[PDB]
Amino acid sequence: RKLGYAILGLGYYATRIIMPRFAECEHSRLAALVSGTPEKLKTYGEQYGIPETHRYSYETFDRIIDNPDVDIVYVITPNSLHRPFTERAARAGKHVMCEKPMANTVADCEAMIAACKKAGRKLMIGYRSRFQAHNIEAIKLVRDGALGPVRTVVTDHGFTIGDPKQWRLNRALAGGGSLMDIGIYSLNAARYLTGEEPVAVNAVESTDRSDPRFGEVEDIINFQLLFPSGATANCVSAYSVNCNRYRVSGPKGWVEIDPATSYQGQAMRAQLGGPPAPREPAPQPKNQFSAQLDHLSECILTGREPIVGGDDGLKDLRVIEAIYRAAREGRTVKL
Amino acid sequence: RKLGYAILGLGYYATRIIMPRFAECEHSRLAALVSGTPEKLKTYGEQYGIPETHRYSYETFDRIIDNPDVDIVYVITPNSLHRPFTERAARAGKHVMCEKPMANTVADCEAMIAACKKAGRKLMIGYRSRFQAHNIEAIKLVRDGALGPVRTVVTDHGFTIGDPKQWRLNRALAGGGSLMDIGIYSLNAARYLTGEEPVAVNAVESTDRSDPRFGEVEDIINFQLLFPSGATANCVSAYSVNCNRYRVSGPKGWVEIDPATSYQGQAMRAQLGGPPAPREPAPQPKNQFSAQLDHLSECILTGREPIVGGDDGLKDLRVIEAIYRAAREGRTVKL
Ligand SMILES: NC(=O)C1=CN([C@@H]2O[C@H](COP(=O)(O)OP(=O)(O)OC[C@H]3O[C@@H](n4cnc5c(N)ncnc54)[C@H](OP(=O)(O)O)[C@@H]3O)[C@@H](O)[C@H]2O)C=CC1
Ligand SMILES: NC(=O)C1=CN([C@@H]2O[C@H](COP(=O)(O)OP(=O)(O)OC[C@H]3O[C@@H](n4cnc5c(N)ncnc54)[C@H](OP(=O)(O)O)[C@@H]3O)[C@@H](O)[C@H]2O)C=CC1
Ligand SMILES: OC[C@H]1O[C@@H](O)[C@H](O)[C@@H](O)[C@@H]1O
Ligand SMILES: OC[C@H]1O[C@@H](O)[C@H](O)[C@@H](O)[C@@H]1O
Ligand SMILES: OC[C@H]1O[C@@H](O)[C@H](O)[C@@H](O)[C@@H]1O
Repeated sequence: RKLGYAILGLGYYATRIIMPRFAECEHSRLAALVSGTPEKLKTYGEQYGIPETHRYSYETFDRIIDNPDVDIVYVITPNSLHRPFTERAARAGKHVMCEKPMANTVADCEAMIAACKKAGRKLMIGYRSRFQAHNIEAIKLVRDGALGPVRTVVTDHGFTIGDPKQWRLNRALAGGGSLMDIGIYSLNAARYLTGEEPVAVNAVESTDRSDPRFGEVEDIINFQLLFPSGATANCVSAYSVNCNRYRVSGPKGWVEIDPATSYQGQAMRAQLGGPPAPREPAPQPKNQFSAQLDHLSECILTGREPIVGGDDGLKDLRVIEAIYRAAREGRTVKL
Repeated sequence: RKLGYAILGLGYYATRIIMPRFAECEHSRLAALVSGTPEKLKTYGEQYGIPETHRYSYETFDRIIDNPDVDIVYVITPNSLHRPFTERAARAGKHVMCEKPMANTVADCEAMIAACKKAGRKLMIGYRSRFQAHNIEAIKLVRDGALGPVRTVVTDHGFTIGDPKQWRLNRALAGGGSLMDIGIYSLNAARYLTGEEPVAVNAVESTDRSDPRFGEVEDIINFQLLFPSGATANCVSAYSVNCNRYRVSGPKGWVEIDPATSYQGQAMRAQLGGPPAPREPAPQPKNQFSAQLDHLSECILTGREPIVGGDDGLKDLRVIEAIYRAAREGRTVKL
């Protein structure tokens, strides 16, 4: 049994990364395309064998309610559009995969969750790293007690963003700067490595407003998290440096991945009672993208809840709001 | 042409690390011993060929003023004793090398600086990393513009401390916990990699007071620094995990060392234009310890100021006070 995906928003991630990876799925198939660019519907419709009956504009998208080949809509648009397309998908009776960050605000996340609940449909956020072999290995090491209690998580995510005109640098479409786009990986990792939710947050922002990229959103916003167990995290979020890594440490040792949450190329090193050494993770059945797609499908087929549901996305936005507030107010924000 | 060192406080660092390294010095020699343990004066005096005329107790130390073979006193005691022995050394007409952290407080550092200034004698703090090959190379890459402007410094220093009864875990002798002893390397590195002084500080403390080690001083205190250029630093200080590293990053690339500030074994990796790759630093004539020793001697011989004078030690204590305050008050402390 394969559930049918409609891919909505035929941009870079949709077309270069996600759509080719239906090849390795076991419970998912590409069934429909939704785009605001007619030429893309032609181009990708022809490449992927999607008939014209299964091609939608944003104007005709609500008609997808009458298409039984579509079980799931995967929303891969700028951040500010996640909420309205998720709600429309839910009202069309479809389950929803929504890219990160879930939405611009806590309230918007709550609205999305309510819409999917009202529709009796599932909602999953695209945290692909939870399906990635090295990340799974790190999480398991922590849970097995190989490090002892988690004491520190040090995680850096950033890239040198380019074109100042792109939607990521536009507040109305992005909802925020580096934290919304790439820093969220540092936050999400601190949460899944500790398995906890933070109770206190510090942050410092640094943005050169004379830079043509940064008239509207932030460049650097680094943050600290404290967790109930006493675990701590130091996190970097940046649009002016390249980094992608984390190290989690406890009294018995530590494990790190660098790059950690990239599309490929993960490398893990660990220090666990002996010397620091490369560590190969247990093999996964398929790549993180196909695994992410199949997870939602399998949840629907078995009546289970996604491991990264709307609530996970909401929990991130809750902390993101606190990070922005901590930097704005120059004080520790309690959660 | 060698200046005479009196080593004061014949503990681990003095006897196992420093004293053997006079061997590679070009302008420094071991001339005297000062100790509160008679057996050590005998043991090390005989081992290093130091005559009884050049052996002092803490009670007879002030007599060192009449010993023309002694040019410099190197104070290698618990932190709370740095100030009185430095002042006594200064009043005995000797130049002073003092171990980090300089003293317990800003006020104590100011007193030490004033005592050496009054005596017309030089004061240097034992920041050996400034003479270590990989560290010099990282500073050079930054200075030469290899990274572009510094945007982030991420640095972690910690070790799993053991015996609860040792002076480092006693507030009266240590002046504080991990930040005084090992976290100061994170701070000092953030300062010499940026070449700047911080203007804002955040901090989070995490200490289990039920742990036998941590009845009096702190375990983890992580901190954030903002610098005037816009550069940022995320720093870890810990007594319950092992770490020793930094990465400094700018728009053009980054460079890291892990271990960064160990006695030996430094390894550098850099990302400059292409994938991260190993980098061998420019070679140094002498190891970091001998180089540190000779630096003070050479400054005295040439009438120049140490690159790590008392004001460097003071600048660290100023930030350390801010870090402790930021963690206590849960707010960004301005400097
Ligand atoms: N999990 C991951 O690893 C990644 C997740 N993402 C997430 O995917 C989403 C899209 O990112 P990416 O694909 O990089 O962005 P792109 O700009 O490359 O594609 C965005 C697409 O959204 C559609 N769109 C609809 N309305 C607008 C609008 N007003 N302005 C611009 N585009 C619009 C367009 O598709 P059409 O022309 O068909 O309308 C556009 O091509 C973001 O939420 C991002 O966070 C991105 C990269 C990686
Ligand atoms: N730069 C570096 O890499 C390092 C710097 N250090 C610094 O060196 C100093 C000492 O560290 P370490 O050598 O590890 O400490 P140790 O405990 O090994 O040596 C401390 C010595 O100081 C003397 N001393 C004087 N008064 C006291 C006292 N009241 N209680 C205990 N000892 C006393 C003793 O020597 P005696 O018996 O001769 O009186 C004792 O052996 C500290 O300031 C530390 O920060 C330490 C390690 C590395
Ligand atoms: O892996 C890095 C990628 O992560 C994505 O979630 C971000 O949206 C992209 O901007 C980034 O390039
Ligand atoms: O990191 C190596 C050493 O650095 C010193 O400055 C600290 O005092 C020691 O406690 C530590 O072992
Ligand atoms: O790491 C730098 C060091 O490498 C050593 O192998 C060389 O002998 C030293 O001359 C040099 O300073």
